Amino acid sequence: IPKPTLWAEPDSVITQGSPVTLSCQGSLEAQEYRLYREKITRIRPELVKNGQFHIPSITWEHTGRYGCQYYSRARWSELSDPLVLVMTGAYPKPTLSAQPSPVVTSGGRVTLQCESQVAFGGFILCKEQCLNSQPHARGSSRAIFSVGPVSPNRRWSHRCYGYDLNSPYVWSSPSDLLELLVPG
Repeated sequence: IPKPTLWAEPDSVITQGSPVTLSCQGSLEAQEYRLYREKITRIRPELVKNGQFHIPSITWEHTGRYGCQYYSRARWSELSDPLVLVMTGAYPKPTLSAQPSPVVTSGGRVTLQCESQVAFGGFILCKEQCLNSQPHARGSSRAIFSVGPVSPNRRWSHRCYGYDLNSPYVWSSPSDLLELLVPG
């Protein structure tokens, strides 16, 4: 009856040609699990062991939006909330900078800019929680993101990525980390 939960361990953002487990968690009385991917495709039965889909080496093809259901008490459950599985590392890293400065006054805001030598369809900023930038169908070499208000009691560590609009779950190698200083 109750919709299952679908999660990824370590995370749902995975560095490339690497591995991760997708876990569909339903009733203890589940008789069968089915896992689907939209880029629906069905993840082969032999791959899903008790609702667990452990992955060997990720790829353009494994990235995308997953949902799972299980059967119990003569019903298929509803589909789980979608789990978005992203692979990183497919393109050269962009550069991440703070405009005007990564030193930010407590309660203030800053703009972080992601810039690339090769044009990308869009950019992603993640706090180490990711945000994408406006799409450009012809592509752009930079995106900007507003961050804050920043507090002195939290860490503000970000990386950015580029991606192609036709494969949005496949991202560049991450930019170098950028951390903000809130002076105290």
